[PDB]
Amino acid sequence: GSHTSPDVDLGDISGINASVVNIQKEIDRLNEVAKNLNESLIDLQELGKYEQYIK
Amino acid sequence: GSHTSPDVDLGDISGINASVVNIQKEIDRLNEVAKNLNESLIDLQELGKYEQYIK
Amino acid sequence: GSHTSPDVDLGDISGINASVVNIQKEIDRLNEVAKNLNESLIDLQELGKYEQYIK
Repeated sequence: GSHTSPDVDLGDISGINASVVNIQKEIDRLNEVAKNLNESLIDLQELGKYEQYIK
Repeated sequence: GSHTSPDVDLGDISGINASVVNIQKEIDRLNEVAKNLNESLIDLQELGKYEQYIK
Repeated sequence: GSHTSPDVDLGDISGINASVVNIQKEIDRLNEVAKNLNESLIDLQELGKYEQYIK
């Protein structure tokens, strides 16, 4: 009875684990977002290719 | 005097909490970045709609 | 012999440190992704500027 230790909750004290996974899936949301964006950009790429063939 | 325990700093040993919030706000920075990007893409969408009406 | 404490591994219990750095470099991957996207958008910006000068 002297040197006692409290409850060491490593899985609770953190609480960021759920955040890590969330943030991960978040970027994936943007990664795909850029993909869709990139698509519209494929349009402009063609818009200035043949679409502008008229002169 | 035998089984002693050191200082268990759960809020210090981590040090990632500040990083989690930072990374979170970071994606938000990109999420909005895609939004602005998406805007320019709205342009190309119209560029090939009426803008190319000339033939 | 009474109040004993187990092995408190703060650097092991976490295991998210490697994830934090990974996610960080991940966004950077998108940040640059938006940059390249933004580029194609510079095109559409010009596509509707002089490219459409024809009427």
